[PDB]
Amino acid sequence: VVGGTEAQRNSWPSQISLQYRSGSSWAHTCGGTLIRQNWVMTAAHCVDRELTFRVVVGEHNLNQNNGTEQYVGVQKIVVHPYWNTDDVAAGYDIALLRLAQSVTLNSYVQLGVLPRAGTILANNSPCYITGWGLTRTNGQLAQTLQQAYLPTVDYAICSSSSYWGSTVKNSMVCAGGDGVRSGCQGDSGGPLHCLVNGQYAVHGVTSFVSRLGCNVTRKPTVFTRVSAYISWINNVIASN
Ligand SMILES: [Ca+2]
Repeated sequence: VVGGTEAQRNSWPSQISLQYRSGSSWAHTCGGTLIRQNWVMTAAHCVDRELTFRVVVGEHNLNQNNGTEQYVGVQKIVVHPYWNTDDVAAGYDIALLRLAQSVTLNSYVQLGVLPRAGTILANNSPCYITGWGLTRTNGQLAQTLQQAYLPTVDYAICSSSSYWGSTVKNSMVCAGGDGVRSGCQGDSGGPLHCLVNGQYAVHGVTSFVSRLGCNVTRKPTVFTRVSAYISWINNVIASN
């Protein structure tokens, strides 16, 4: 997250860190959202490569033991069947990971609230992006979880020629673009928490930003719109 600030200790309890084994150690690669004790929601492009993954819940500082973490392996990976690694712009950037074991819910670990199917947010709706991603274009990962206010940009404005044009589809959500704050590499797969009726719900899964950079004016971070996949998500967790 570029232009963000350190989130309070475990203040976004559904946020997870997706990591892969690098020889004899582990490295953070993407974010994700705990939606069931044994299911995590993330981006399909985070799990396209055949590596060994593990999920860390209750995480805050990636480089030190905070005494709140739970480390668990990944048993099954279910990518949306229409996902195309070579066309992220085509959408369908979403995947569900069945964990090898159910984590224990507590003060630091809780389930993320999903929106009702078909829910679209009004322009400039209040949302926050969280993640351990790059704190600057071509920079380095954040050691502690970061957060940044990132209001939405409706489809009409976001799909116009002044912003993303036709690269963005209605199955996506745009947020940010103030040229200062945004998602960045490493935040992918993470949540976009939006305030709806007094409650924070995960309306997006971080998908992509501009090739030119992370924080680019009129180039909002683009997220997979969760509300468009509710039926898919339920069908997966009901038959797996
Ligand atoms: Ca830690």
